[PDB]
Amino acid sequence: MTLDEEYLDITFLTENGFVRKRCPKCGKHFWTADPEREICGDPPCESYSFIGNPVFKKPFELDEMREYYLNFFERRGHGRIERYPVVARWRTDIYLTIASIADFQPFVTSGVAPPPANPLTISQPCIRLDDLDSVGRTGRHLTLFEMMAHHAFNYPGKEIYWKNETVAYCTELLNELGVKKEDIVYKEEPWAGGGNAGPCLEAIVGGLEVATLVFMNLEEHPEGDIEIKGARYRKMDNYIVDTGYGLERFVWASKGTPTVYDAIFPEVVDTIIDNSNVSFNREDERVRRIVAESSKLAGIMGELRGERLNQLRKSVADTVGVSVEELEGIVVPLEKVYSLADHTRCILFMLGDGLVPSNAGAGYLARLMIRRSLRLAEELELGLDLYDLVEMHKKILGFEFDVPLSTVQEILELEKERYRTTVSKGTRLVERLVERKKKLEKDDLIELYDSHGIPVELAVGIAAEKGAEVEMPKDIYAELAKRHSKAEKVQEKKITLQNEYPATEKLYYDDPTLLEFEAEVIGVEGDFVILNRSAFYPESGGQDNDVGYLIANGGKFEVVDVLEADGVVLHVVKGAKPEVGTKVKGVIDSDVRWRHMRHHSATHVLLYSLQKVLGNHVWQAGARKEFSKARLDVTHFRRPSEEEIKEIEMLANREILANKPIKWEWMDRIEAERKFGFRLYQGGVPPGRKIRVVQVGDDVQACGGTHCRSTGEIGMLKILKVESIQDGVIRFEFAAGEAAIEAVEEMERLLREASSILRVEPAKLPKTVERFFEEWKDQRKEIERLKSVIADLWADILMERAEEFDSMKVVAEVVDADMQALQKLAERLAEKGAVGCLMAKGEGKVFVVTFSGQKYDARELLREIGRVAKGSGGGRKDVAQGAVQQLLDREEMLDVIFRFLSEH
Amino acid sequence: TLDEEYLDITFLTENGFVRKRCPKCGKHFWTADPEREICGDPPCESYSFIGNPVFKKPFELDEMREYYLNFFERRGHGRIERYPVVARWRTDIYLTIASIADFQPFVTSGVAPPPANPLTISQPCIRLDDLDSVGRTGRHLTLFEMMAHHAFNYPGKEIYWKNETVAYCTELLNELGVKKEDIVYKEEPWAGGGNAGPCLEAIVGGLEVATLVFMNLEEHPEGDIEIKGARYRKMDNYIVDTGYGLERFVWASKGTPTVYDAIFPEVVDTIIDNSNVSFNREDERVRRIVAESSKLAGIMGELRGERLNQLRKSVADTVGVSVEELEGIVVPLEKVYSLADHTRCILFMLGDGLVPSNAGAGYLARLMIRRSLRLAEELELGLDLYDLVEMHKKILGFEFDVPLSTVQEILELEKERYRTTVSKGTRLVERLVERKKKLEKDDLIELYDSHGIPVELAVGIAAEKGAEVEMPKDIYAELAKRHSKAEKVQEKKITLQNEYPATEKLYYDDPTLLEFEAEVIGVEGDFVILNRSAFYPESGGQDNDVGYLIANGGKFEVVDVLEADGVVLHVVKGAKPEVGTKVKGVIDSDVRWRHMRHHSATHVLLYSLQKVLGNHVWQAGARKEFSKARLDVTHFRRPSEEEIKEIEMLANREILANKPIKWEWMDRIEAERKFGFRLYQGGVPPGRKIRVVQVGDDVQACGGTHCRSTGEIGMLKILKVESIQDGVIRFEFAAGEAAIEAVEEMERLLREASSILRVEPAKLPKTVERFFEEWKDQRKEIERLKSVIADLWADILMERAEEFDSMKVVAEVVDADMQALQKLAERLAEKGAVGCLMAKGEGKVFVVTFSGQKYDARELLREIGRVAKGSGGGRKDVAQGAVQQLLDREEMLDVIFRFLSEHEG
RNA sequence: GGACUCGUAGCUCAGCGGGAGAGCGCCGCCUUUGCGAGGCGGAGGCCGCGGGUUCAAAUCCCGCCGAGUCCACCA
Ligand SMILES: C[C@H](N)C(=O)NS(=O)(=O)OC[C@H]1O[C@@H](n2cnc3c(N)ncnc32)[C@H](O)[C@@H]1O
Ligand SMILES: C[C@H](N)C(=O)NS(=O)(=O)OC[C@H]1O[C@@H](n2cnc3c(N)ncnc32)[C@H](O)[C@@H]1O
Ligand SMILES: [Zn+2]
Ligand SMILES: [Zn+2]
Repeated sequence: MTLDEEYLDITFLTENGFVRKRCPKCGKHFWTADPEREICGDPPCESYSFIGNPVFKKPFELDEMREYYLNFFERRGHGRIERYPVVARWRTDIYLTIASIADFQPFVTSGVAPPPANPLTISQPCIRLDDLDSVGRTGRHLTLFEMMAHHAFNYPGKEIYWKNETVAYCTELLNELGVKKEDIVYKEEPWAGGGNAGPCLEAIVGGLEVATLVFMNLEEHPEGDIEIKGARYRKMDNYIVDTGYGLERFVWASKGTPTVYDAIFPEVVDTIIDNSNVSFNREDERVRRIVAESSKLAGIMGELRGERLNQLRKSVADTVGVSVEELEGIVVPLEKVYSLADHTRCILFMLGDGLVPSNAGAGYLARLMIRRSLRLAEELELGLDLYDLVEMHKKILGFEFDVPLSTVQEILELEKERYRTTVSKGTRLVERLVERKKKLEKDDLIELYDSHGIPVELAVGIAAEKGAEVEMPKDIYAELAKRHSKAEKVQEKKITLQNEYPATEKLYYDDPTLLEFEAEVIGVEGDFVILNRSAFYPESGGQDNDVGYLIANGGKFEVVDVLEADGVVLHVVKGAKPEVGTKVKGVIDSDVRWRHMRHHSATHVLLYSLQKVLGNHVWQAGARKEFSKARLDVTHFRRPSEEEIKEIEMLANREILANKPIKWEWMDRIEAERKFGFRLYQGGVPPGRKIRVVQVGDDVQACGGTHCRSTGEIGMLKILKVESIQDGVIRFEFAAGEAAIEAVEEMERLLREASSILRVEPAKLPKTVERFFEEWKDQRKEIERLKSVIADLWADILMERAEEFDSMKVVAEVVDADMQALQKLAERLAEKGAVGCLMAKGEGKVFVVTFSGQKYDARELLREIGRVAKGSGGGRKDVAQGAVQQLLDREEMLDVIFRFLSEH
Repeated sequence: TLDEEYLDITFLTENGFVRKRCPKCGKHFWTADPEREICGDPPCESYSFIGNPVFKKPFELDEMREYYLNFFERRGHGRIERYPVVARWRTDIYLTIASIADFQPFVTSGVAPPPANPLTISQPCIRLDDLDSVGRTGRHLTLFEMMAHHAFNYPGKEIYWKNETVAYCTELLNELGVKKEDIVYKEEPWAGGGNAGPCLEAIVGGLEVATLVFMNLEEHPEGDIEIKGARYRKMDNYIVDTGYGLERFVWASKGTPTVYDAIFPEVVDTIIDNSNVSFNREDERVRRIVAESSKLAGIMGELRGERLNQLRKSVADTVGVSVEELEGIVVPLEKVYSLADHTRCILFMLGDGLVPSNAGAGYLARLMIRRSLRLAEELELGLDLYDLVEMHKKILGFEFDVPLSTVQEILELEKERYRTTVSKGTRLVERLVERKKKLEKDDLIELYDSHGIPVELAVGIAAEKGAEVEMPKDIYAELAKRHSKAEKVQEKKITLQNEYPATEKLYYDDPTLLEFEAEVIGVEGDFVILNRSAFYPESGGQDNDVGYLIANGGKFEVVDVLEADGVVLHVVKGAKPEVGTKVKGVIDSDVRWRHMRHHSATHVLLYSLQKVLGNHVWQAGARKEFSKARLDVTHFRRPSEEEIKEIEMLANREILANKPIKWEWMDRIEAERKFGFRLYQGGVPPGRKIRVVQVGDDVQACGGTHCRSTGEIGMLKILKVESIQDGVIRFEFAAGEAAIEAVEEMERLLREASSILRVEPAKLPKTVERFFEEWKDQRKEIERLKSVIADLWADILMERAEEFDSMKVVAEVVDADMQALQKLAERLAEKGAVGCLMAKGEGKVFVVTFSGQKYDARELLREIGRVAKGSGGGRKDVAQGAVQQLLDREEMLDVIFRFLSEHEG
């Protein structure tokens, strides 16, 4: 917490004219070089002053400021570094880059690995979605921003510089930028994040935290000597300089514009206004006067949300002279504009550095920013697509990205399809639930977006439409991002049985061809046999495991599976059990190990191919080879066409044909990252100061395991099945070598045994199959017509076989048929104005049917017929249906008809 | 003319020989005496040595060779071990007919030096040309070993000529037992294999034991001299040809009745003991009857006619046996001798890799199996052909490249393949006896020709069914030879318009680099020629090395690439740079590589097929079309699916082993001695130096582009396996990106078919069978329903039919297709209805007339066919046809009435 | 290498331009005293695949596929 030394160990502040004092309400001590005046810099006590009168000696641009800051610290002794990707590929804890120091943790910060240079300087772009809700409302917060920084890594006894010389330099740069030493305030505070924390002081000028100098010394650990934000941090041996400068906030104070958005990307802001439904004009002088007051005091109203927000809103509106209900004709719509302008910029870096939208993982955070951005464009009714804004952001910044704008658009265009589609099914669920619930808690909105893909802002309108009362908390959206910001530990069942053995050697790194080894054993517990010097290949992924037997003088021992725990090897044995301390020699099954090598080599080739064919946005989620199968999972927005499938398999095997060398050797992480890039961690992140580098062609990956010497040892890659497991990811199924031939052979056998039962040539199978099929449809459609015609004719043959009575053809026959026939017949007889009835000797009781196209009632007829043959039924005027217990002869059929037909 | 060369022999004159003219055959010869022979006497001589061995001691097959072989080996000759009986090294002949044929024609034309000089070898030879004699003459064989010794002489220096040749011969004769005066030397012209020359037939004991040729002639289209139809020219290269009948040498030493009884007595004994033969070999009669029959055998061969019965009576009465009885021993023996000899020939054919076929080289082997089987039937042999062949492998004691287990499986196939054919054939003949009720030659020639049924069988069956027969014995080969046609006569290649000397291509030692740097030499039409190149001319559909040919001015391109000997051809469709400015050229990389992959993979598959199946498989053909390829090998039956599978397995095992593929120019003599005759599966390349290619293990003479290693060829996939002809099998395949695209193409056809029936690609067949079964049912149910429609329709019209003499007639225009009309009428006819029906169609109206009574319907069709101008016909009950003018019921009934009026009284 | 013949019910095949049939085999009922046959009845067909001719194709022509045979420096 508080240690007197760090506060007074500074030989610069105190000895260059700096004093500090604490105010009652804030309670925090701030170093001011102006003893005459006292300010603070936090929301409850400060307002921005520099608007109109730029504190700096000159307005600067965002790209001219990078160099001015970077070139400055370049000639002080610091080395220059290039920006890291906004996605955390190098670490396992988080998805996105939180800080500039987040680039170096936990490997350089825990001293395990060296730094690229010491000291270093950088303009690292970060995405902080914790401050998401505060974006647009305060005018000083951004989702994506370049955090200028300059670090210095110091180990027990050595350092380039410490807090004194730099704050000095920090103060100097400002003095070289047109800022007098007294206008600067250093508010003392702690700063945490990424597992590393430490005491700091935040540089405040014009009432704006433009910089932040963190002096971190504590590493996160369950011991938790200190307690910070509920997290447990603990002191480490080495200490490190961690500084953070906001490029975004520096240009703002140079140009002296209302908000940070008008300072950085004015083109976008001005463009959004002109092509959205916002009423007011931004050029008009009347509006400009409003904006000046609206922006100069925006710092506090951002942290305020409720009726207390109106307590400041009411006060701020009157000074201008215009009502509170009219001020919100600008401040409320501008928020929607400022946010969309900023969020779009964040879309650039997210998608530009290889993020693919999904329902989970790092793709969720990508999707989230697009989803919300799409919503804001419907509240502004923008005539532009979201891509059109990105187009400006790219050219305004002048950055070069791994993922091209061609890829960016196809994603943004596919998402609006999915967004608008996932909305239609949602509203009915919303409008139904708001009537049962009648209220909306914090959890209801979070449940809405994650489960049903419905934005928060959309839910509030439908809530207001139907009377429900809704409670939107502060950081409502930041809660969404944070809850999906943790890269899950992918924790699987771990067994660490105490063997009291902390040592273990591995032998298959140098040469995978070496299939047999020689060493002593100490294995004692379980079914597992632990050997000090073993060349077996264990894995917790179920498979990719070597297999073999062991013979000594006592007998033979067979090992089916091989596992690993705490860096120590395990060998399962079913059969006899070896004696501890035996000089043994192990043998690997040649085929199984050879197969992994052939297959594993193929996997690294395929990943290269997918990247080369589709785009640079391809990264890998998982990999597993089943018995006679194998799979690879990559990031992609849509299911690949069969045109692309062919291109993939072509390229992968074109690499085989080249037979390129497959080198493996250990490299230093910093030396490795510098040489290739963060593509090196596609299959995971290996620890240690030195890692194992694998190269299969132009593909370079940290893949400790078995491989071939050349790409031609693989054989051929044939994709078996391609499907989409989830939005954003697609699963491939492939096989090479022996499994390639078998797969291909099986496809022949199907093609051969299918074309041979149609007596056609396999090359003509597609065209001949449709021919057989189209005929099968037509001849089926034909059959039901012939059956109709049989009834069409059987009717015509019964009108002739009918005697006439009162100018009406009455027919009465006994025919052999089923019930439907009698109905399908009588309906056609009554369509030709005929009257009478029919009977069928069906199994059981005699089925009867009557009919009449004339005015005579059919059911009435059946009643009379019924009491002669003992039975009854029902029906309508045109046809009738029934069943009796005895058949009736034709002559006795006629007289009943003639009797019935006469009376009416 | 020819006398000048026979008379030059100083040896004959110097060593007491003399040239006489025998007054019987009108030909000259030599003899070492005037008066000891007191012969020859009219017309020719018989055997004398039967009962009287000419040699000092009886020899054997093995004993004879080593004596003969050592004889020349110690006298300076070079011993080269025998060639296979199959013509592998030659494209002209099918099997080795003479010992000299092992060196024709490249060695015999001076292009290549002989293995050594001089030479000597007991070489196996097959002559199915002279079979008809074999079995009767008692001196002929289908297969025999021809011991020889050859000298090869160039202009200026020789090893030895005709004088020394005869001298070396007489010595071997005299050192063996026969006196110099018993030996006779007859002058006969000789030709064969493309090389001809004057010759001396050596006759001792009344038998031709040796023959030697002095090749001064070789075949040419413009030859001045003429022998056996073909033309020969004078050689500037003279070769000494000799040939000693090993089997005949052994025979004379044993003094046995027949050569058959000397070479393989055991084989002959096995047959006779288990046959239906009417006698016992041990009796005095048969020993005596045969001993004299064998003496007069040599005449009954070269002279066949009606006087054979007179000579038969001569030997019969001289041995005093009834003429029918002599046949009772002679005729069954001939079959036994032939079969015993045939089986011996069989052995070497399969053993050296001849796979029985219905055509080509393989048919030679089949034919021999056929004849062997026919004889076994007449003898009612209790053993299979394999048993007899098995003996020869032991008796002759030779080692073959082809295993004997393979041989039996080939015999069991060919035996069953015959018994299947004769059954199919016999049943056909019977069916003629009930249809033709007679047999004639036009049939009989066709029965044998296109069904393999021997002339005798048909007559035998016809007599078992008592059918008229005639057997044209001498009209057998005429119609088989009568009708012909050939399109072109000239040489294979288009002769070039202009010539330029000494071309060369460096791409042999450099397939790895495409581009070159050379200069222009000459230009002609669309094609051009340069100094040196890396372009490899295509043979067949593909194998083309395609490339863009730039200049100092502009860029040009080559479409196809061909070759003229001594000049590379580059086919272009466009402009042409003149000789003035020399140019450079480029080659397409992707196109080149695909062929190099196919080339190497072609060798690889052949290597696989041998290992998987057997040594009996040889490449009989190979070529490729882009995205495809083919390779033909000799195998008796289309492989089982497992065999094809493992072949594909083994092939892909070899692509991963990554065996280096070396390649180097070698001379002929050293090339074939080190490897084996597998070298000439690719072809027979003319020239002194030969480009050989070592692909992993297998080595061939390939002048085509190749790969550095078997890893560059990529995956190999057999596309299709069809049996071209029984005994020859073709394999279709592809490797590299061509294999990728072919499997991808194969995958599409399956995927596509499934997306038509909306099913899993795995269930496609079992779902198709379902649809097919239903399709057959629904097609069948429509037939039943349609019959009811007609059955119902027929009754409808009978009710409203006009009555004409108690005959109800119907004439209406109905709405139904052609098949309904026809089905309708045949129902109306069955119920005695008369008239016609019509229906609107497609630029036509179908008309059907019908009659259940005496009136003829096909006549009615024309009577209504005059009215509306429509043709057609059919049976008497119904008639089908079309018309261009529809007729109203009245118009029709006006005709029906008119027709009916014609045919009553 | 050059030709010839044949693809039709499970099998052997006839029909060879206008109704797809016979023999044997298969399912059933009838007669028998002559155990196995006889009598009567029925199911079982892309008439090899694909184009051309004709009003009409199992049928005539062309091509492919498959099953066969002879001849042969003639081919
Ligand atoms: C240096 C330390 N690792 C750190 O990250 N400090 S910080 O969290 O305060 O951020 C560093 C600098 O970036 C800027 N910054 C921080 N959060 C920001 C946000 N949500 N939007 C825009 N800029 C921000 C501030 O100017 C700040 O001084
Ligand atoms: C070698 C010479 N070019 C040549 O062909 N000579 S020849 O045709 O006359 O036959 C060579 C020798 O082999 C033997 N021979 C030839 N034809 C034979 C046959 N059909 N059966 C057995 N022996 C034969 C004869 O003894 C003959 O002298
Ligand atoms: Zn891997
Ligand atoms: Zn070759």
